[PDB]
Amino acid sequence: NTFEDFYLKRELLMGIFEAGFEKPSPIQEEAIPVAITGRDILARAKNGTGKTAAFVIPTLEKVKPKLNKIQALIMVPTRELALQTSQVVRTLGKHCGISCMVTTGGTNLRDDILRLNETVHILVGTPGRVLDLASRKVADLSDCSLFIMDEADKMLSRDFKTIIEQILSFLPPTHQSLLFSATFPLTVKEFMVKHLHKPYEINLMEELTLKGITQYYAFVEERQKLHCLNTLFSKLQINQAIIFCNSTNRVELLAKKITDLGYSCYYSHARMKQQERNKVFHEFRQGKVRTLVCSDLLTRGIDIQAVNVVINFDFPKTAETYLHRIGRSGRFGHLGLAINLINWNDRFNLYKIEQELGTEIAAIPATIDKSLYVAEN
Repeated sequence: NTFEDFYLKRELLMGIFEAGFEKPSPIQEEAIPVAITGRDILARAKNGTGKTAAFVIPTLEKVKPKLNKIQALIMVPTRELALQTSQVVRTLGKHCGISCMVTTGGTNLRDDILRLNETVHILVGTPGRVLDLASRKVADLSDCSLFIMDEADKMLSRDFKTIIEQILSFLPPTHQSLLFSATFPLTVKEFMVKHLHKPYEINLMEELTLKGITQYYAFVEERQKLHCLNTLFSKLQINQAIIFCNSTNRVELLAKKITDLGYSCYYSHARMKQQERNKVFHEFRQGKVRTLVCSDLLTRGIDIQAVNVVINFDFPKTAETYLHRIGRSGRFGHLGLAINLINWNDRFNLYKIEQELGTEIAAIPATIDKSLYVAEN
């Protein structure tokens, strides 16, 4: 339940806890052990899920302060992401005795060259600039056995992909590569096959499945939504449930209302600090409460096994969002229930999402068969 579990350097744990980090995000929890193993990683990651610390923590663990060489290279497409990355490195690694340098475009090349006169353990930078410094022989990447790409798709388009390959020529032939990307077009997939060794893959499916999820809709007006939900919860045999709303404020308001009715729940939304969201994920997965009200998931689709009922309190506008809410990546035998609260204004999107996803969302029956969503799990 804590970063202490990962058996990390005392000094690294100090920086983690002093930075207000406590419980890892799903991507951090999965990626950290894998990176410590020495595996290559290819990970679909979205923003606001703590992907930066997922690679920075293993980097700080592996890097040896006593060796006066660049041991990790973190590639990023923009200066803004370089600065966000170095902030995490210097915060989490406050007590580690490790030195980080940023090198990007839109800065004085001269100042980066003289900085390299002094010790750099972790180099964070953009393709053009990093290649520039490597080719001039100012940045010595001969011991740089850890290679990281953050937003790999942006740096693996046709006008950047050759630059990345040229940078890899300066690394030791044997290196670990951790790549994180939101999308996986042809050029990205080609690079991965060529330049990763049997990578551990996180969330790479591409299209979530609705198989085993029986989907219904209850026609309601806005004022009925709470009472419809209340009625359903009194009748359904819920293990755990997740309820989606379309705004962070509606998340909070609904959570308050059901709490007042006496339902055990947490809420989680995108305006919360990352670390507060991680806390909810862990305690909800532990089964400390029955219900999670949220605006979205930290994970890609629900992967809490005990959730057998999912409610769209507000119906989404697009098929993409519907699928991300109701679809899943693994456990293909799983059976669950999804109920959509549909007002008059959702009528078009209802038909549109059914069509685009090639799925059925039938009118909710008076009684729902338990075989559709209750197992001996």
